[PDB]
Amino acid sequence: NLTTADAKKILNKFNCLDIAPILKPSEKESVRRALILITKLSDYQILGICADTADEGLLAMKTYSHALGYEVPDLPVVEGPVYIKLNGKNGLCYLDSYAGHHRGVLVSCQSYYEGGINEMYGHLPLDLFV
Ligand SMILES: [Cl-]
Repeated sequence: NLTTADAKKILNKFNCLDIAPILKPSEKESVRRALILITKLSDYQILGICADTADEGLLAMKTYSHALGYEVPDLPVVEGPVYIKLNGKNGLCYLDSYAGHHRGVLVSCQSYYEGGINEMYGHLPLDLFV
């Protein structure tokens, strides 16, 4: 069973990583469990997804949002690398053309109340929940 401090330690391994690593199967399981625990200790999450193609990005969006318990929409696509935002507080969701060099998912966990998590983690793997 995973403690909050353990979960944070796991996620903090990705602190300031611009490009998410390719993780082994059991590493992914640990990161999944850590992320799910931590997000229960926050009121909502905002996702920022950078991917080489719309398809990879949209797959990340659909799989993360499901594991986090969020409903999602169809976003129109663009050619080339993409950035996708999914705002869990106000429902904002969009896909843009992305000219940057990061890859993976940033998960901003926000809480209205002190004691709650107010941290951003990643970049975490696009395929973390695949
Ligand atoms: Cl970070």
